[PDB]
Amino acid sequence: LKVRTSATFRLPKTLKLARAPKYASKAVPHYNRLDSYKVIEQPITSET
RNA sequence: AAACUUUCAACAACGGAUCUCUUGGUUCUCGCAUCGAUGAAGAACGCAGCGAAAUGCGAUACGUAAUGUGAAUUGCAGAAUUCCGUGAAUCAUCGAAUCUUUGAACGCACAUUGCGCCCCUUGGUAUUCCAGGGGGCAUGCCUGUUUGAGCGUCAUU
Repeated sequence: LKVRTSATFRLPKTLKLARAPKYASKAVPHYNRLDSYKVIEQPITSET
């Protein structure tokens, strides 16, 4: 038998594997949703 | 005698009845079987040369691609080469795409446009800090994979 200095039993640590999907989630990455031309819309030309 | 009051007619008012009209309603009959985690129904906010609503659409925003028809659209402006043609159109069809923030709504929260973690990549003299872009992290259950727990228990050292 093992020696257990603590009377509390904890969940053992087990191996966790990274995902290895057999097909891509979307197969086409989306382009930049905020490029320079979308960030700046138009200058403001009021007198102030 | 006037004014005034009342009754009738004409013309003019007030009001919207009547008649006629109808792209609506109602009832009966016939045929068909197709919503959603491949993100539905619903909600919010946006999108047009000039638009508030309705209708349509999603930063590709009154639309993109494709197919058909074969010359419009129309309130104005504009564009004209689009006219014996891969080609006009607020046209029809529709099998390819886009599809903001949400919503059964799924990283955690939500009277907050609040707060984390992981992978790839870029910049800031950076595996650790900060920032940009792309891709991810809900719950119950089933089959399988892998890593384990218990003198529950077998055999052998």
